Amino acid sequence: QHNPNTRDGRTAIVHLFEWRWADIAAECERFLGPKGFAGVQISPPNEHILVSSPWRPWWQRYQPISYNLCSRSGGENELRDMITRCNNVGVNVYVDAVINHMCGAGGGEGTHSSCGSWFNANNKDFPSVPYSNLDFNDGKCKTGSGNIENYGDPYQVRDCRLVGLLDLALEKDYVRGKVADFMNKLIDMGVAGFRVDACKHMWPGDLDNVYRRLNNLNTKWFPGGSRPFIFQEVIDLGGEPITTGEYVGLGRVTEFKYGARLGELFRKWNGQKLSYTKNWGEGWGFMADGNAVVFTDNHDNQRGHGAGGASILTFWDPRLYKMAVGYMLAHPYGFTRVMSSYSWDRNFVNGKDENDWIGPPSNGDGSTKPVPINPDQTCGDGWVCEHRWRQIMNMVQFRNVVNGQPHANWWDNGNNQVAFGRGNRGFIVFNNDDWALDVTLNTGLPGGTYCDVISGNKDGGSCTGKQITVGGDGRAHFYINNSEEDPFIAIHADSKLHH
Ligand SMILES: [Ca+2]
Ligand SMILES: [Cl-]
Repeated sequence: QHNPNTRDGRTAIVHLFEWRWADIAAECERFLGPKGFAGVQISPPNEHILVSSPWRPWWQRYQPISYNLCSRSGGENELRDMITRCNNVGVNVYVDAVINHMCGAGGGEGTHSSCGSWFNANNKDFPSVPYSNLDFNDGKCKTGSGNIENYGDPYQVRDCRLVGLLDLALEKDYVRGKVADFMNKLIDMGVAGFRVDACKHMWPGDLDNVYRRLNNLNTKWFPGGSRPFIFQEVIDLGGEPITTGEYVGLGRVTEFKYGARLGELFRKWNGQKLSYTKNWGEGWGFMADGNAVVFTDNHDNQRGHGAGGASILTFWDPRLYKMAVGYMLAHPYGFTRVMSSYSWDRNFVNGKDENDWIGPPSNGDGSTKPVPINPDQTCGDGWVCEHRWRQIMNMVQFRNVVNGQPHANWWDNGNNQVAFGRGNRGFIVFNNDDWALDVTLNTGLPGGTYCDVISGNKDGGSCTGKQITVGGDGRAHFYINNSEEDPFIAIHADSKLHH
């Protein structure tokens, strides 16, 4: 279950946070397949509440109502059509699985649900599953409020309510059964794996019992004996009584130290310097490489009040962001996931974004808009589409090209200019200092003229952007002025030219 099940040598996945199924499938066919992406993570596809105050926030999709497959992104039929079209062009589908809980205790009752089901969160009644009062952890929690009040306490964190969300009693064979039927339903459709939401809050005991109930993947696209990929949301930045160690044997875990630490590096906070990152990865106390899923930001912390808070980097800070994501994609550590966000009117009041609840671009009526493609291959309507940025999609290719090659040929100027290679397949160079980068380096690469994929690509027998001359000895001179709008350069075997 640590195996991502990627095909065709592809190596990375995007979180198309909040996209409609119909949009994802189109994007699969037109872009993801062609451009070498290994797969998509999609927002929770189950039925969920519709919050009205505030108006239809992104976070409503993390308050399930039933396991019926109709959500903000689409219906069961759209869903199946997407998996299929994405699969047919080799892009896997990973599902965000919300199973720690149902909706909030004060969810009230009525038919305000993504399917228009009826339900009564006051009596803990969810007829569509069905679930009922006895399927919840109330008796097990001993907090005054019945919410998690202290994270120093490992029992609270599993058995109490996460900020008020009704905590499923996952020791119960009935509940374990229900959840698995859900995940199996998805797997049967051709889903490749899961991002299990909220894992810090469930017992590894209960998790294993579920994971063991899951079928092998659909042999329509996946070899026999393939298992669902599992990666788990656990936040651990040190000092936590709860560590990723407890989950790491059940499947992969999110390494939140990765983005947090990487952010303060390119920001240069607390006298952290890029040069320090030669032993980046396990060296830095990150978990074991084969257990890790790594990313710069996710939907939570890109709103500045999650793991890493202020130090996390987002499309809001393009220049640093591109370098950070490029670094991540070049480095061998972890299994990498690129963010794909939408924007919204940020409103900071005492350093908190009072608008961080805002959902995706959408028609009033709270249904989400499609994703329009601009002719120069970017996205309209408030969809950001970082995954479509030249400096990103090209590093996604870079990672495919160099896949497997060792970290090699490290260099640094003692400060915030560094470079490294991956085998003899690729070399990357960063300049995050306040003066120019100016050196000859052993790239470890075959001699020739390579195209800098950051500033463009190889097209025909020429470079659309910068280009770089590697001597037969593999030495190459780099000049990156700190003025440069993208102060880093990358080249690789597939960006080389004929003799
Ligand atoms: Ca729980
Ligand atoms: Cl995550």
